[PDB]
Amino acid sequence: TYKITVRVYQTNPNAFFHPVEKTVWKYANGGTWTITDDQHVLTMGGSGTSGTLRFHADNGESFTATFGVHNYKRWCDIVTNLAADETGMVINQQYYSQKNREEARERQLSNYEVKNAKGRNFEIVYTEAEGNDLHANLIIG
Amino acid sequence: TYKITVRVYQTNPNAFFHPVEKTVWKYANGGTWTITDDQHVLTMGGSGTSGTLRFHADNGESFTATFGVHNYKRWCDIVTNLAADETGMVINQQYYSQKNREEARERQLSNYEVKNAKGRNFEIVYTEAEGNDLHANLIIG
Repeated sequence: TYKITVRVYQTNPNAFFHPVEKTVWKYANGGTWTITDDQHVLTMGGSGTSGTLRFHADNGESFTATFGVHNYKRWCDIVTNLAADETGMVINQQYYSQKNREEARERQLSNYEVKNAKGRNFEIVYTEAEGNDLHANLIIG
Repeated sequence: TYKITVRVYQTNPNAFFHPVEKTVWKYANGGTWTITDDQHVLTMGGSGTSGTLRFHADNGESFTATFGVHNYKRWCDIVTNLAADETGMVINQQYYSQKNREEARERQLSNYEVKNAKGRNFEIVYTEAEGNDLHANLIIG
């Protein structure tokens, strides 16, 4: 199995985000999201699956942060500017069907950042980026 | 908008279930799961969508509990005996594609129960069963 432990850092008091959805894709015997010590922990049955956290702020901003393992290496991606019909489960499945999302997954990124239309930055960085016990920060700007 | 507030009752010390996935279907402008006072609260943009909670016990048992609104009336359904590739996001989408699941949604039930293969009962009962502020108990046997 693979585990990814996520710590969320909110750095900007002009908004407050909280998780509103946590999904697990069906490959590699699936997996589970849990919480330990305020950390989001994704356990997966093997390489080749992922899980998505969707976050929402009361000002309307939202994004997905997806974490997984592709070909035995971690990957991540962030999607911002979500439409109301782009729920977390929609986004999570797209990584295994929609070519641009497949390509983002297959890049096996251990670090990625992107801005939304309002100019807020979002970053995922794996601080332990090797092996089966992976650790990442999700940093909201 | 519609809100469904879920209280989980565990009655049998031979197992301990905990939530491992929470999904929101894409219709009706989607929605959000949050937690308040240990209750799982699903807010939806309108009638016509739903969300799924998946629970797992360390003895291997697992199930989904899905809650939604169909033509302004609440509905619910439970699926047990989950295979590893039947994650919550898989099950949630089936209510809009797979005949037996669609029919369960269309029943617009205020209460539903089913047993798994090991004989454990699972029940949903809406204790506030009309209008836009809905409340349900999920009772695990």
